[PDB]
Amino acid sequence: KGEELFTGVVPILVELDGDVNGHKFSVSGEGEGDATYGKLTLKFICTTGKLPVPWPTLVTTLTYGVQCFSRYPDHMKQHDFFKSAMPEGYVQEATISFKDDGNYKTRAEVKFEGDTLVNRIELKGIDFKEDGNILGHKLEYNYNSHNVYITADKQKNGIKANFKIRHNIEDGSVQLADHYQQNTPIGDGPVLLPDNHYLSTQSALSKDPNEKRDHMVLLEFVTAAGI
Repeated sequence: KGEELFTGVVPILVELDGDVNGHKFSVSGEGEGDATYGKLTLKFICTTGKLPVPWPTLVTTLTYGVQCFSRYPDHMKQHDFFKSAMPEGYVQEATISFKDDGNYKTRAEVKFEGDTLVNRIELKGIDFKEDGNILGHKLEYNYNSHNVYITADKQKNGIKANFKIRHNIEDGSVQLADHYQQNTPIGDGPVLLPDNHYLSTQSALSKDPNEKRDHMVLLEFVTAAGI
């Protein structure tokens, strides 16, 4: 059973390759997750130089693959798809539509590489406005608390996730970002197909005072609820 691999602290590696309106970039993430408390401590670094998009627009993409660290209460343990697909893992597909702007289409794979949870991501962003909230860097360096609504897809032997992200613009306004996530297992083994529920997410963004590269330090708490 996959949940037995998450009883303690597990090291995490996130590698992202992106392209938004022709602007190519790479992000490397390192940290750890402790599913017993739904705790994620991560540090993401843009290894290609300056990030052409604001850091908050990438939080869901960079934390999507680590939803296996969500704290599922004991009474909800039969509803944990994420941990059940482990060690073999799952393929991730997401479409992030920014209101009155472009979209991000992501393809990722999350699995165990030894005793390390790895998330390899490819991001493709198109039709973004030059002086928009994204390419114009008009978004505040913060992240609002939200829910990730999960539904099962028995035909694909996986799950779906739907939620709205409201990014805070510097003028006090809001930039809506609708998310549609789809997860399909890599392995042939049995996975847990859940009833409708949600993941309550709280995220705190910060900077490392001694780090000179474009980066993002993240403290995140994810908890399953609804059942």
